[PDB]
Amino acid sequence: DSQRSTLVHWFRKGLRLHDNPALSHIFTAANAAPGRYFVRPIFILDPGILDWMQVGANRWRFLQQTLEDLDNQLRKLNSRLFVVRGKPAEVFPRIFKSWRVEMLTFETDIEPYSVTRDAAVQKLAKAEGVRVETHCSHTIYNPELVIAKNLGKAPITYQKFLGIVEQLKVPKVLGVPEKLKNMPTPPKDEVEQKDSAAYDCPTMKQLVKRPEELGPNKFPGGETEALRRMEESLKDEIWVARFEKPNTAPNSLEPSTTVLSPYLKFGCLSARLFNQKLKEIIKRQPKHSQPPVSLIGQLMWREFYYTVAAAEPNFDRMLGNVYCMQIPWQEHPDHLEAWTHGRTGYPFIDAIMRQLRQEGWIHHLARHAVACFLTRGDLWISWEEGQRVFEQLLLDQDWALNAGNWMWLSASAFFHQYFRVYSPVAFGKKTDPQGHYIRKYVPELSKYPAGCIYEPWKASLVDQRAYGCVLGTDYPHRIVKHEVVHKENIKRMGAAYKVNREVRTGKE
DNA sequence: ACAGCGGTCGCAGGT
DNA sequence: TACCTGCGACCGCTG
Ligand SMILES: Cc1cc2nc3c(=O)[nH]c(=O)nc-3n(C[C@H](O)[C@H](O)[C@H](O)COP(=O)(O)OP(=O)(O)OC[C@H]3O[C@@H](n4cnc5c(N)ncnc54)[C@H](O)[C@@H]3O)c2cc1C
Repeated sequence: DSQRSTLVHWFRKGLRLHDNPALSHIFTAANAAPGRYFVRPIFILDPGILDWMQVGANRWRFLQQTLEDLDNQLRKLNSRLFVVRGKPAEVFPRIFKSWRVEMLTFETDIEPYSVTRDAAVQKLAKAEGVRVETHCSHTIYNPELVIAKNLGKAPITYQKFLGIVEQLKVPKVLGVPEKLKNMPTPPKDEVEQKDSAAYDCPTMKQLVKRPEELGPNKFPGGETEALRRMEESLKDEIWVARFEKPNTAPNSLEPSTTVLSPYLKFGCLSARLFNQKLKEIIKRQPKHSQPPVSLIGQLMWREFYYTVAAAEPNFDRMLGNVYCMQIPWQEHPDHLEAWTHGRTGYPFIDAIMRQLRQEGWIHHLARHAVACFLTRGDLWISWEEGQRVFEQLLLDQDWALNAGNWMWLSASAFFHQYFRVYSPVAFGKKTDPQGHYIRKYVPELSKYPAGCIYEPWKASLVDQRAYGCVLGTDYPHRIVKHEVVHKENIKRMGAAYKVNREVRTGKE
């Protein structure tokens, strides 16, 4: 066994055992030749990034929990997880040599950083004689294949995208890999010999530098929770079958949607498995919704954005971004700060920004409200600033999804009906007329009657005192006047669209 | 050509 | 309940 070669699976996304072709392939190969190989399933953790402010504490905790679950599940297959601290550039040269790696597998990703990181790894592997097998299992459809089927271009409308993907085959969804047979623990490398726990899963203390930023642990990380949560969602087949996104509440105290996004983002849940389960249900339920508003339709939106994103490295910026309207957003530092911390003076907006910071998830339409307010609706601040804040706070932060939906909300791409503007006062009332959600997340306003809790500036000073919260003292004065600025911004939007039109027809 | 259709998720005021 | 209309006058696709 001093002569064994090592098979490595590199986890980045795809933090699950189920439906993981890259992982299954390694386990299958090991069991094929019994005394031949050692198996190392690894996650590479750069210990310097633990302070990167672009990752908030709630998301670190989710990753910590996820790695622990992944180690637990691997232990059942007579394996374990190896969390190797460092950067791939230095880690791979060392372990290819140390472990005598024969093969390396991972799930592909389309993000710019990942494309260049993986090309580097492929380059090293090729030069060092390591075979590399990659798999597209993060999405149901391979963006490269969609773009190729569409003659070299990513489809820019959803219905056209659907028309392409129904021409594509959907791969088989796999189970969990097989238990390893006759597999002693690998020999310690030089790092392990110095410290036996060198590759153990990180503790909370090691991942979470700022525990004071942690909120209630409403969505625990890992594949186990992912499947449990999915199964609980799929249980009411009528709800599943009749689901229409636009009719779900943004302010219900309990989520009106699945809340599978963080699990889909990390790959704790396979999108292909979830797609498969939904199809089985739709087949059973004669009365059901269809894309774009159906539950399957939502998975297809995820697929849609991954595809437009895969063709555009600047997807997360305005400048140099092929899809994006060039719009003269403004710098408004004080306003940005107030929006970021849920101190705009609009209680609905503030409640949402507060839930997001505290819990790491807010409903899609709650994201609409704050994203509209920040950009074209009210503050006239760049969607890129909003994206930055969401990136920090969201458990489900997803490069492609965040960028795509921020462009949609700001009417920069995909959505163009800018005359439709969410009211920070009116929008939430439809689903929460008593303002329970505001009372919860903005407790200072909790005694305000429903008749002015969405618009506290309507309360006289004697009323404010009776409610125990005086504006400008206990809660902020509204930063801008929606009824004025949104009308001026609609005009700004039309003006920018016109400039973009000229430029287009001008390139001809 | 260039107008007409459809477009995941607007508001306010109708009935 | 769950539509309907005016507001002003978007885009991408289609033929
Ligand atoms: C400004 C803005 C920023 C966003 N940033 C992210 C993000 O960083 N990461 C992320 O996962 N979602 C993002 N979303 C999309 C959407 O709001 C979330 O995916 C959804 O709220 C997740 O909740 P759920 O799992 O209950 O969704 P469900 O309605 O139960 O849908 C199931 C799954 O379908 C996918 N899905 C649903 N809606 C969308 C959508 N609009 N776009 C793409 N996929 C979707 C998600 O994977 C979701 O988990 C953003 C939306 C907006 C408006």
